[PDB]
Amino acid sequence: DAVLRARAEIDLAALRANVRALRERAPGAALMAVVKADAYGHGAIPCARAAVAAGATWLGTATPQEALALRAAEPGLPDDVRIMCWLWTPGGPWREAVEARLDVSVSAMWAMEEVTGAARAAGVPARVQLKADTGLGRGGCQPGADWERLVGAALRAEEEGLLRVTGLWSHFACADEPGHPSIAAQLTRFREMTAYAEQRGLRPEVRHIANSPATLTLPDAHFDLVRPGIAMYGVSPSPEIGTPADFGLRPVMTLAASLALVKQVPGGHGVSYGHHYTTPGETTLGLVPLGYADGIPRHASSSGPVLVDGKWRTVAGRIAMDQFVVDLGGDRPEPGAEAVLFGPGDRGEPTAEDWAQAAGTIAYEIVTRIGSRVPRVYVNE
Amino acid sequence: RDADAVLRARAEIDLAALRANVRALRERAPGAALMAVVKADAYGHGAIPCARAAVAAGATWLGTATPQEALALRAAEPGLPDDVRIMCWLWTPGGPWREAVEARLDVSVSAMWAMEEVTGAARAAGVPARVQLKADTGLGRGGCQPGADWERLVGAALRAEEEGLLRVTGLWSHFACADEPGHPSIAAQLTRFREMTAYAEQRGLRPEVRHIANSPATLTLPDAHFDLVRPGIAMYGVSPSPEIGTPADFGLRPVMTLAASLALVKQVPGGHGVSYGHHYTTPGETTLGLVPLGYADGIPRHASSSGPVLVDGKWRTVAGRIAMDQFVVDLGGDRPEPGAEAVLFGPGDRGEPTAEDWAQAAGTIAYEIVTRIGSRVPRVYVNE
Ligand SMILES: *Cc1c(COP(=O)(O)O)cnc(C)c1O
Ligand SMILES: *Cc1c(COP(=O)(O)O)cnc(C)c1O
Ligand SMILES: [Cl-]
Ligand SMILES: [Cl-]
Repeated sequence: DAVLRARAEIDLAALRANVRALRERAPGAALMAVVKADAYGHGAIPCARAAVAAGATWLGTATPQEALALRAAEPGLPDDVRIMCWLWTPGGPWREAVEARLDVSVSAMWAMEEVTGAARAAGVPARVQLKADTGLGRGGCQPGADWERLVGAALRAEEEGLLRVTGLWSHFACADEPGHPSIAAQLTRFREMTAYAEQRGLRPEVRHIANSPATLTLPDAHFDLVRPGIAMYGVSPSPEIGTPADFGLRPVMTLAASLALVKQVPGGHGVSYGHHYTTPGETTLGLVPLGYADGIPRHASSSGPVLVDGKWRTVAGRIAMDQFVVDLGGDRPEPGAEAVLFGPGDRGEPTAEDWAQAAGTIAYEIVTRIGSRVPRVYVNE
Repeated sequence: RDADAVLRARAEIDLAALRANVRALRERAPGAALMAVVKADAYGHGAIPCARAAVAAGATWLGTATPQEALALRAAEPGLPDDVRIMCWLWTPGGPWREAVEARLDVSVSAMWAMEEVTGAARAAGVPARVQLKADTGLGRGGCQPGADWERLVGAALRAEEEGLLRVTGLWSHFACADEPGHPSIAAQLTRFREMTAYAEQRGLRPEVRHIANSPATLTLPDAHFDLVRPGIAMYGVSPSPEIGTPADFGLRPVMTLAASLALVKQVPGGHGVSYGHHYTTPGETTLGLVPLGYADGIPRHASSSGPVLVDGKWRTVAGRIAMDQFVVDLGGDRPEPGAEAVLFGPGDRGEPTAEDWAQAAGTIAYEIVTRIGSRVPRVYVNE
């Protein structure tokens, strides 16, 4: 019913194909299926099921709310599966997390005190992962005095039987630019900081630093576990890394819509807000009923590609809240016709990366921000 | 329980400001009814709550894009007044035209396929349709072109009225350049709206309302008001354009405040990079604040290195790239406690940035800033 306007087709078979492709590239490691941000706009639970089915033994989320929803899923995901969440703030539901058997990242002393406190109240121990700041400079614990202290506080919490440090981990800043100096720097600092913590008595199940581009291009970086997010959704972290086809990967999301309106307009007739496109001669206009409220970026005004009626069209002028227009040369498809904004590539459609370029951003943002008003349709469940 | 997800971040929706705005707007358009446009989840502010507030303060029409949005308004519990008019315009073939006619929605029709589908549905349902013909005055998006197409649509509508299947309750259009005051096209569209409406009345159509006015029109063009105004963005207290003015210039107060709690405050040496691609490196020794919102939450990635955030009493600006769930600010050397409030935007009166300030940092319009705040950011409603 709502699918008639537009839809995001989520091909869960492609997803499973990707997870397998990725388990091949990282043969000596477990794979985490990162399903944060509603599985990058693809649907958290469905994608998480598919990714376990195909060999993911860890799930990854940002917020603890996301991770708890995975654990509350009906039907249940395997209870034996590990679920990690990293984005915590003071007063967060640390108790509910320890009870639900989540792996929780800790990168700072306030969090260590809060998680330890919660393990006491709950009675059962915590699974904690220390985040090390290797150079990224976002979240993460800085080396030297802060790391010393956190490693130590973790060691005491292990003594007292309140938690076991199940991992040591970090994140790359520039892995998507292959052979950039910082990659090697962060990597040897990850080895120093991990070595230090093991040398002082911590015994983790897993070390991990690898995001998608790392996983694809740096076998040194794999360690016990990989976190290829975007690559699991079949999209390349960077055109410098390669196409999805280069790594045996197939895009999972196809974004399509039905033409609301096909109409003939004379020449010198403006199109959309600010009249930033006026028709060159007499022509036809197609109304695609998706706009920036649906996550069609407004930066892709005048540039965004759409396959309509067998040819690539491009957005004519500005993108509105709910709609945009394409110039159809003089072609006259029936209203209701399919307008495919992006997909895998094999039916002549543009890809998510093509929209990333039109909008001056990364493909990550294109898929993740597809609006909740666009219903998701799941195929090959 | 849900008082747990607010700790990371929240969008505070001040429904009293919204009611203040709907009144300010009814004042600017004294000879007209006001439609509260609550499309796109009330521009990211929450459709139903805002719709209630807007009715409370004098809106006698509600406006949506999709028929799904409008049907949800009609299904609201507790109910909105049954006497209130709800219009929806963004239709595609095979859409739920029957459910719309039954639910007593005003439906836009701008094309012959739709006229046939809506008429067909009125037959099946047995009760007549309320239809609004959309006229293409110059915008060139979804209306009916003048001349041969308008002639035909007006005529098909007239026949449908004869047969008792629908009554054309409105004739309407939309401005392309009203946000740029005195642009030539405004006057052009407006006189073509008068020609096309005159034509349809002259041929026997008798509408309840003519309307063309969006927010900027409503604020700057009393000629444009006609029977009804559709000020969307202005109702949420944000100015359609800095060229039109500030919200304060029109007695309007922004409804959404977007705030978050610092996840991390930490000291880093100089020459230490920040975020993806190392597009900010620290000038000397300094402090970094982690704000736990990213582009998945609708913090535009175009506002990398530029986005303003009030933290600890001073405006900070985004340090380098915005990630999926987080960004960093350079805090000089200040050391606020983690859990401290980071206000990204609001009304302006506590020293915060506004939605327009983010629009500029990201190279876009404020409309996009508020509308695309993610569903993973819980909304908190105050003064309901
Ligand atoms: C976002 C994220 C990932 C996956 O993202 P890619 O860049 O697609 O690999 C992995 N790990 C962490 C900690 C993240 O925050
Ligand atoms: C978007 C929209 C509006 C509101 O425009 P503002 O500039 O936000 O006031 C009004 N009417 C229709 C038909 C719309 O699509
Ligand atoms: Cl980090
Ligand atoms: Cl139009």
